[PDB]
Amino acid sequence: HWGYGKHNGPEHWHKDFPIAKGERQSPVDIDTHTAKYDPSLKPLSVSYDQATSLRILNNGHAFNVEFDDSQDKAVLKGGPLDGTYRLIQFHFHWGSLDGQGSEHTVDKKKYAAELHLVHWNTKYGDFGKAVQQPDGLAVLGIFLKVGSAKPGLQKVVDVLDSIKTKGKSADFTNFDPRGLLPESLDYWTYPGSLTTPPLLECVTWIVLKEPISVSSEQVLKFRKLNFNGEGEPEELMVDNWRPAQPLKNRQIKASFK
Ligand SMILES: Cc1ncc([N+](=O)[O-])n1CCNS(N)(=O)=O
Ligand SMILES: [Zn+2]
Repeated sequence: HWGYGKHNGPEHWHKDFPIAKGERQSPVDIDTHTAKYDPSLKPLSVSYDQATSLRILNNGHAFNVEFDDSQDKAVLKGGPLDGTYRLIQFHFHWGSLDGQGSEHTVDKKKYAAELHLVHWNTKYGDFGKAVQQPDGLAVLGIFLKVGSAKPGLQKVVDVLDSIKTKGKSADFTNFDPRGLLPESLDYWTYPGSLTTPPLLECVTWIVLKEPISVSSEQVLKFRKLNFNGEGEPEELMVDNWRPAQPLKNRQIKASFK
């Protein structure tokens, strides 16, 4: 099946998922000088005060912290979005080294990791239906650089021991995603796709300009996870990022000057 190895990685995905070579694939390189300030972009509205996390899962390629999305409890609105998008889960993409790991790049610069908070458009009823729509998802991406520790990320780091391998999950209630946000909500936005198969072109990407800092110990813990299932040869979960794709006929807009 697909993965991030030499034999099933990003360069192989198009065989099972031809949309991999589509017109609006993600991630992309964000050329800061070419992105255009768009005064008509409304401020982003992140309302996570009532967020209800439920569980954390190692799915074989990343770990997802899942939320109750059966009601508007944690939503993203405003910015380039029309309507309300509900948070369903968040996960990360990281590298084997601090010099790589992010999916989006800024003027070709790669960050140590990238957090994706996935939200779906409530006008579509459920996530499964939303991904079949061009404006079905809104994914908030936040770059991670190594430096000082991120206090709000520690609870996630500490539970990873319990979901070391593919298929393992653990209760993960009362986690506050507001603790993973940088100070500024300035962002770049463009129409794109999921960065993992099925690579559906249903995402409005909102990538924050300001990265958050995590400690070397925190990211090191990410790199101890396994792509493999328990009782299988150990393959460390590292470099689970897709490289930048052709921008093609798209313009990246900036919410700031
Ligand atoms: C939203 C979604 N559908 C399928 C998967 N998956 O297979 O992991 N994801 C999560 C990773 N996709 S992403 N990077 O574009 O947010
Ligand atoms: Zn992702």
